[PDB]
Amino acid sequence: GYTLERVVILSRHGVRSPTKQTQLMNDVTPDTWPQWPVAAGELTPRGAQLVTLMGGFYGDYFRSQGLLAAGCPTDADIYAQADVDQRTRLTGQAFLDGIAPGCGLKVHYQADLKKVDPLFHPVDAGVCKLDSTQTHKAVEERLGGPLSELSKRYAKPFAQMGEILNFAASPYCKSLQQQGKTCDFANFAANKITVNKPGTKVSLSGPLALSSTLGEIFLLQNSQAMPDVAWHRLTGEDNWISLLSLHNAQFDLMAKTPYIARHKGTPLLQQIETALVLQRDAQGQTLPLSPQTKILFLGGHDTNIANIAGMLGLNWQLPQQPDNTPPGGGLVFELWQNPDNHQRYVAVKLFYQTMGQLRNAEKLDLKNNPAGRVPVAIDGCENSGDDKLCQLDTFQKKVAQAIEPACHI
Repeated sequence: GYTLERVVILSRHGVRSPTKQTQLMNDVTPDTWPQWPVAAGELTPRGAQLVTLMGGFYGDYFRSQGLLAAGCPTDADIYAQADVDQRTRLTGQAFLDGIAPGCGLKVHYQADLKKVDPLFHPVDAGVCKLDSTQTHKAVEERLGGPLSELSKRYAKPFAQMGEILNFAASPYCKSLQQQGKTCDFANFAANKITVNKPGTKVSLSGPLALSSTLGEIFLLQNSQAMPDVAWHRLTGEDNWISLLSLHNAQFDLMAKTPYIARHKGTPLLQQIETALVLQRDAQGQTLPLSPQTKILFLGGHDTNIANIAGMLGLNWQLPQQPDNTPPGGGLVFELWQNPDNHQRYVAVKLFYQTMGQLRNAEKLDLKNNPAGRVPVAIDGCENSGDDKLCQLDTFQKKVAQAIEPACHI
C-alpha cells in the first residue's frame, strides 16, 4: 500500500489512581470508594504494564509497516517526551519498554519536575491566557446553549450516575433534603465554569464535572482490574457508553471547545506537526529530534488529546472503549507516502486498548488481538478513503490555521 514514513503518538498516560478525591466525590455516595495501590494521580504498576503491552503493539505494528527495523532502535529513531508528571514519565518509559524491550531507551521530559511543562500545559504555564468571557461564550457555543441544558441533554446518563452512586442515600442527598431540595443528581448543583483571574485555569464544577470524574474513575477501576467496579452497579457496554458520555461531554466542552483547545493545544499541535514532517527547526519543534526520527511519543493527558481533537475537528467513538481519551490511548499521527506517485498523506488514528484489553491485561499483537485503531476524520482535510487520509500539504495548512499563534512556545 503506502509507506509509513513517520509517526507521532500523542499518548495519554496509562491507568492511574484518581488525582483527587474531593469531599463532594465522597458525599455523593453512601458507599466507600475503593482505594488504589499508588498515590493519587500516579500510574499504577498495572497501568505501566498495560502501557508496555501497548508499546509492544506499537512495536509490532510499526515494524510490520517497516517504519522500525527489527532489533533495537535508538533515541535517533524513537523519541519519547513526557510531561513532568510521574504518570506521564512512567507511561513514556513503559511505552519505550514495550516498543523496544532491552534497548535502554529512556523517556525524556522537562528536567524541572517542579514546574508545569508549557508544551503540555501552555495556559497553566502562562504562555497564553484564556479570557473568561470568550471561554464562557465558546463553551456555550460548543454546547449549543447554557450549561443548564446539560441536565436535559444528559438526563439519562445523569440519572444513571445517580443510581450507580446510590445518590439518593448519600450524605449529599440528605444535605439537599435538609435544604428542602430534591435529590435530582443532574441538578445537585449548578454547572459552573470558572476562569481564574489570571486566565491560566478554567474549571468546571457541578454535576457534569463530577460525573465526568466519577465515570473516569469507574473506568480506571475497571482498567486497573479492580474486583469491585462502581460497587458492582455498572455493567453492560451501553451503560458504560452512556455513563462515560458525561465524561466525554465534559471533555468536549472543557477541552475540545476550539477556543480552549487552541489555547491549550497549540504547542502540542505544533510539536506533533513539526515532528511528523520532521521540520526540526520549525516553530514549535522543541525537542532534539534526530534527522532519523521515525516515532515521536508524547506522554500527555486526556485533556491534551481532546485539545488536539478540538483544534483539528476530530470526533471519534471507540469500539469497546467508552472513554474517548482512554488510559494509554494515543492520538496517532501517521505520515504515509504513496510509493507510486510519492504523494504524502497524514492519517490520524486513535490507538487504544479496549475495556477488556485493559482489564484483562491482554497481550496485544497484530493478528490475534490488536489494539483498537480508529481512523479519525480531520476538519478541512481530504478524509480520503476508509482511513480518512489527509494530503500532507492540506494537513499542514489545517495545522497552521488551527494553531493560536499567541500560544506557541
